Amino acid sequence: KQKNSLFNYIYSLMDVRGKFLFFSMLFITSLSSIIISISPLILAKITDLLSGSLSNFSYEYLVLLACLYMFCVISNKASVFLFMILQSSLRINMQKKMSLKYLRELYNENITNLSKNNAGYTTQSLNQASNDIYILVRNVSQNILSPVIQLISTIVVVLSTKDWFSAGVFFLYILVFVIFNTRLTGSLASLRKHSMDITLNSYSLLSDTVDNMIAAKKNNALRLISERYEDALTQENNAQKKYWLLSSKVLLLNSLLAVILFGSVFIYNILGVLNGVVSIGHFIMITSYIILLSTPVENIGALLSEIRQSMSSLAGFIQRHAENKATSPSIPFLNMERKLNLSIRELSFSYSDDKKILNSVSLDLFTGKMYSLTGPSGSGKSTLVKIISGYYKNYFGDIYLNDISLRNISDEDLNDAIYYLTQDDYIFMDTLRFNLRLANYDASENEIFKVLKLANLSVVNNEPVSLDTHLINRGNNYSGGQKQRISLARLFLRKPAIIIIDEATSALDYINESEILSSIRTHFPDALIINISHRINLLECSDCVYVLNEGNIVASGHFRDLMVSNEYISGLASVT
Amino acid sequence: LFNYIYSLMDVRGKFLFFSMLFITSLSSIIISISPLILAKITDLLSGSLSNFSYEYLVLLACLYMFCVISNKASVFLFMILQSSLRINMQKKMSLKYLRELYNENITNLSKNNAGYTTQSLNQASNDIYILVRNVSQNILSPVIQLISTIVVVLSTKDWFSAGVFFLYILVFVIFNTRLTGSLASLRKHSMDITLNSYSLLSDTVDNMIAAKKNNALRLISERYEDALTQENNAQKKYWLLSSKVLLLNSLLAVILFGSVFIYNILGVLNGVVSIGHFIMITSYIILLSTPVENIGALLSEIRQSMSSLAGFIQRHAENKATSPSIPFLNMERKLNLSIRELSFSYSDDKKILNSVSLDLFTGKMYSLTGPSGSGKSTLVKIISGYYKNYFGDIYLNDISLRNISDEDLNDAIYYLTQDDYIFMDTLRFNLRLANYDASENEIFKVLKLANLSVVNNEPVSLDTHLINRGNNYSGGQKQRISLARLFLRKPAIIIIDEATSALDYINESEILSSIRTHFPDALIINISHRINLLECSDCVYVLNEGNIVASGHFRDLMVSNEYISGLASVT
Ligand SMILES: Nc1ncnc2c1ncn2[C@@H]1O[C@H](COP(=O)(O)OP(=O)(O)O)[C@@H](O)[C@H]1O
Ligand SMILES: Nc1ncnc2c1ncn2[C@@H]1O[C@H](COP(=O)(O)OP(=O)(O)O)[C@@H](O)[C@H]1O
Ligand code: VO4
Ligand code: VO4
Ligand SMILES: [Mg+2]
Ligand SMILES: [Mg+2]
Repeated sequence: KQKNSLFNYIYSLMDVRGKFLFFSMLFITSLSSIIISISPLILAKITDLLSGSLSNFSYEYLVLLACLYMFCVISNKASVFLFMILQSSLRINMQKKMSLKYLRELYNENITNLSKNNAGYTTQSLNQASNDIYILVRNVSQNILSPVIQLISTIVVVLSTKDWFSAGVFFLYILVFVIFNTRLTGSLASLRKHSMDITLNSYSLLSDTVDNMIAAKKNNALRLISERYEDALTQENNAQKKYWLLSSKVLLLNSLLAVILFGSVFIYNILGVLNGVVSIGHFIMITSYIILLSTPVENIGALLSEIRQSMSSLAGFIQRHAENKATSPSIPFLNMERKLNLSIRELSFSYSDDKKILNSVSLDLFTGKMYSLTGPSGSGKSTLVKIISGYYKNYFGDIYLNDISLRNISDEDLNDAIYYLTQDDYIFMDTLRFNLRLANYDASENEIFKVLKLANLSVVNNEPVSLDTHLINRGNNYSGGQKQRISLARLFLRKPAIIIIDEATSALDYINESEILSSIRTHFPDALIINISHRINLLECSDCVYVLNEGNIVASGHFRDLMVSNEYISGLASVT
Repeated sequence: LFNYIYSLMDVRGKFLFFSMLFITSLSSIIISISPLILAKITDLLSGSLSNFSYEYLVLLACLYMFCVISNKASVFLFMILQSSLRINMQKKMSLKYLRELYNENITNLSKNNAGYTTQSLNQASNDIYILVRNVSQNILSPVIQLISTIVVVLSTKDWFSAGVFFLYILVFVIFNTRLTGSLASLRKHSMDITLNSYSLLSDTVDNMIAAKKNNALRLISERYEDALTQENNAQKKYWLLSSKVLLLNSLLAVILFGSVFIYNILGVLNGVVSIGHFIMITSYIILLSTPVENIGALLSEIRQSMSSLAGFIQRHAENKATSPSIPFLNMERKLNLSIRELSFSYSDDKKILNSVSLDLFTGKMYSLTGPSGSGKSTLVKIISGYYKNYFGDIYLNDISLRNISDEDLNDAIYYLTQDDYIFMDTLRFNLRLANYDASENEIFKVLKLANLSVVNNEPVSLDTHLINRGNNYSGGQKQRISLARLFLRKPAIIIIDEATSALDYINESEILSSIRTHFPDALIINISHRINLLECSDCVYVLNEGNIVASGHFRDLMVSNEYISGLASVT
């Protein structure tokens, strides 16, 4: 069942030009194997015409025979060049469609599954899959019809000349070969998959070390860094050497079998020629078939290996990327209001197992009101707002948005209703314009520049900020606070009912922090605001404060009514 | 270039490479006898065919079979040795890259992402492979087969055949070398666009959550689709030139070798040329395709894999400037810092530090504050030796920073960065980054001082696996990993750049207390917008638009300076 889905996926990557290039590749490979299967007869016909005549034969017929053999050789080589030209054209063609399908498939994946592996890994995963497709496309377009044609004609013709020992041992070889190899193909595929997986692990570790180079440099940790890569490379080599040995043995054994079987057919026909039983023409024909048969035997060997091993390695890729189990019963086009109230009822959560992060969070929040959420680091403030922001779906309890449950809200609608300002910044390596267009695609040049003022990013170091400012990897082109302001400017282009600020202002100075937080409430008057902070001034300003401790909400109400009652907030309000 | 590829080969690597060259050379000698054996077989068919001439035909047929068998055994043996050599050279190449990346400057490292550096290694691996191959297979072997052909056809005194044969190799080597550079440039430019495309994929995948939550599939997809379109167009441009060269080389071969075939046909029809010679000539025409092809590869492949590999060495080894300083263990126990008229620019277009003049001393805690964009991080980064292109001077007990080895500087100073750098590995590995030789106890002791020995009423294991960017942990728990590192280190200067922002007042004060206790003589610079650290410091420094605008005690500054007055009023 998964075998059919695999080839349908490869077929789908081919547009109209792609389908033609693939069929042209199949046709040309098939046509040339018909033509080249004729050539050992031509050679035999040349041999007899000369043998046993003392220059007494049609010289015009020898020339016609020599020219037909040349046509065979020329057409077969033209076919090889034409196939490889079509092959590269089809690679180029299928490449783009393959790569976008991956990116679009990655976008539709859940946060939990995305977080599992780094960019180094996902980047080399595409690499392996692209190459795997390539191999499969080739093996199908070249090693299916062509070797069958050349092997059928060879047994048919050798059977026709009533040579039973030759056609017998010939058919015996293809039988012993196809059996022996298939009885060792899976064993190679498994050794190859396991190797390619270790290879992903190795690229994963390289990107992990390169992304945190600064840390390893500053701690003078070259030894620790180098050793864990050297270990990964050693796991890679050993996994590769294990494949190499099996591959080398199969090849040696297949070679020795060919030498024993085809060698006998050669000695048999030698003795047949020496005892006048077999003609020289026929001897040359059997000699010519033995030589010609190597390439279709090679193409079969390849197919049996390459098809099974690229199918296995490609199966594994489709698995860890399309395990789509979501299908949450969402309301079709249920547009959300200006004023939305949140209701969290007995919410429970665990990231893995073994540990519960949220005990039984019961909360009730309303439109146009600002709420503060605090507690020690490890309580689960981020976790709670992430669940509200639909990062995670396997939660116990219920979350409502004016009677409508989160479970019945589409991830697109939820993301339009709520805007989460993350603890960590996510700045795209692109223009400032691009980073802000992330919030709203259709935003005009003015709407974007207006938003810079609101985030206090219209002027940097008494100089006007350009929308074409190129932003380096992780936006380290900008200061900690300037990074936070990019993410803040995004909120102003969006139009949400709920606004979550998870320690999203921590890197800003008192002036900026207050001015932006002011502009937020001004621009979004009816917006419900959840604010996560460890600071009294951000807690003071709220309509109500919530204290989270080890998963459970331990205290509620006004900050002033809590700064003496609650153990945590009294600990914060220890500021002289 | 070839010295670099040679260096990647150990003893097993050098053997495998020479075995590959030998076997390729030996088989081309053997297969160059082949058309003469075919001639003798054609001679016998139209000649001697007595009992002895039948036995001579069989011994001849066996020699041709030996040629064909030995040539194929050689092909299989070469590919076995090639893969063995690939495996062999692979590890040595990859570590050289990592070690080369570690020794690069922060400014150059920041220039490209992981997606880019990862696929950069990929391209160079493949470029080495091609070069190793074209050298071990397409140099001696085609020369042997082309020399012997012209020698033998010259010997049978056929001038038109050996003439047009030599003419082809001459026209071929000329025509192709004329277009090789044009192909290499089109290929390099394509491979570079390919890096740009992998760079954009890793950039999008690393910031997927942002694009997902902003429902930005269209903007994200469009950007990649554009990059892929720049990739296809760069690839199609190479494809066409490649396809033209191949079709023109094919048409030239059909015209020149076709003539040699027609000439010898007419020679056979007019009794001028024997059938035995006619076969030997077509047998040489057929045989010559593979050495012509291997020269076609050698000419084109050696040049294009040298161009793209030249680029890779350029961007990963150019460091013409190197200050021959070297004063060793520049400091012991105690340290003082002296910044004199420090000025700095990142891209020279704008000045970040105007003329910072500061003086700091042992055992004293100092606070540095100012608006976001003033340059607090910039200044401490320069103190931490991130950048060396600065005007002015920085001293560390009379010794200038310029004369302090990056190793010694990193042992004297410990910078706790604004952003956290958690390795995807065990907690043990993340802390062993600070001190390799640290014992299980030294590491666990440090976990307590970091307030990380217990998470959610459970004791923290040193074998805790930490996901990509340490997102397996809370913002504050990430900061505590970086803080736990400091307690394994032994510095004279300790910089805390907003390194406790994600921590609550209880832990911030509790850890900051254990820092001062464990490092009593340590000079401490603290960058904070909060006051619970500014009030605690022996002196406060206010940075505004590059220049240090205010100094002294915090209390004496919330009277004098309006910024410090306004900040304290947040009570
Ligand atoms: N690596 C960099 N490349 C270019 N410009 C940078 C870089 N890092 C920071 N900047 C610029 O230098 C200014 C000062 O740097 P920084 O220390 O990060 O500011 P802050 O006072 O917020 O700590 C920033 O406002 C920013 O525009
Ligand atoms: N993505 C995650 N995967 C696994 N564990 C996590 C994740 N995020 C946080 N945790 C765990 O959950 C707890 C609290 O998480 P978090 O919401 O980030 O904390 P905080 O109270 O600082 O907001 C921690 O004890 C931490 O180990
Ligand atoms: O790990 V937290 O308390 O959001 O900073
Ligand atoms: O970018 V700074 O947060 O150190 O103001
Ligand atoms: Mg949090
Ligand atoms: Mg800073």
